[PDB]
Amino acid sequence: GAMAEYEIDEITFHKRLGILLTSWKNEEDGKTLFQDCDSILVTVGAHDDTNPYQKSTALHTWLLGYEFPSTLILLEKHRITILTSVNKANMLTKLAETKGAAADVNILKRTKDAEENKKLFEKIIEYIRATNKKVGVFPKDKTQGKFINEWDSIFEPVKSEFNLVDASLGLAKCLAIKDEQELANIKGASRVSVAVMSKYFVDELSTYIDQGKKITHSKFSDQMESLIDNEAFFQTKSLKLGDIDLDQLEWCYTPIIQSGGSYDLKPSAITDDRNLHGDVVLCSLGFRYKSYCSNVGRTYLFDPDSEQQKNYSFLVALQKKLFEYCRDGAVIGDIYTKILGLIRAKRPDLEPNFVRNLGAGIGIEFRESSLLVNAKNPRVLQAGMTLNLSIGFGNLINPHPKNSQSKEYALLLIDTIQITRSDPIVFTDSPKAQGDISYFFGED
Repeated sequence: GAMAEYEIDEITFHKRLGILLTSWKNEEDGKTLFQDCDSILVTVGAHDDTNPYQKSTALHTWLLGYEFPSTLILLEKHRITILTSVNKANMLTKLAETKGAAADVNILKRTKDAEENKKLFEKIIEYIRATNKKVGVFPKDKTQGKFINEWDSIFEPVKSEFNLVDASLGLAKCLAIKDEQELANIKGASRVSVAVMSKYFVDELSTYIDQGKKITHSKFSDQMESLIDNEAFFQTKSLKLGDIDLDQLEWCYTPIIQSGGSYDLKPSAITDDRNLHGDVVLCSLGFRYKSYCSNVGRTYLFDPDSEQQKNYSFLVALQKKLFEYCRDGAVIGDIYTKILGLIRAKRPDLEPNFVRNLGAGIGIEFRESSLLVNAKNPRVLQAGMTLNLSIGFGNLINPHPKNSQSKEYALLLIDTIQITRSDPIVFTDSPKAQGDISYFFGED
């Protein structure tokens, strides 16, 4: 029931494994990003739809094309060992004698005998001892279950024999540069996001406000989210989505909706239970296509006043300059500082209101934290990277409000972009001029 077809792509597995190995075997990277490990240990437990974003599961998606629950990988420079169930293992078997192999492929099959299975785990420990005993791990990852429990039973008592180190960033560097298929996936996701936004959301939003509909943000948000189960919606032709495999579509997160003078410009914002107010309305939404993430976010103004329109137009102008700065060879922290600098030159008054970062990288993971766009990031943008770019202003105080009105507002723009050898590609682009996103009572 709902049994899928899996095409394990042996070519892409070795291409990508080799990218990883080349960097690990680089003296610099090996010392810096991989912290001088001789092995990388990666485990994935039972499926947990509670954290969809992990280095561990991203590794799976990147190497194998899919997440394999309850499996263990031990990467070595000369060999990759994957320990899984017989049925999963048989799928991976084709990786083991490809002519274009990047490494030895060592597949260990879990059976139905506890003791044998234990012997398999014990092999892993033995491989590690034969090394410098520095083991690369992804420390922020968390997993759980039966498989994991067995592994712990075996590893934890012998674990002090080893030196566990963070090789997180060596993977990050690999994942950061997207190939042609990956970019395609992210563009697809982006296309769905912006279509839902431009078409479903703005429609709902505008009629609600118009028709004085009393709806909570959470209600509305949940309404949006439930849209995914309505495939009729995605076949709407005006949505030029005809080429999207709807069965490979998911939400990145629960859409964030905000109004009525209470805002949170962090992607971790949870949509409250307060009623939608027709003043300044923020929306963030993103889809995940074939396991690649996207994000879009927009501001809508209802009967905005002059200073509100001015601030919103300045944000648009700022984001434009942001795109322009996002080019191959640019230092990330310079980009932030240059934007801050534009504020101080033209709208210094706005500086206390300015976001502390401008988002981060995006791909398999919703957030590639190595590519956090803040002042301190010394990393350099390269062609083929993808960014989930966020820019905005918070706690903007309304000067003169009659008391049927919100004291404060915020402004936000998010788009997903690809770094090129020139100007970036803004996959999630849509008209965002004040006139596009402004509504005036009486239908103006």
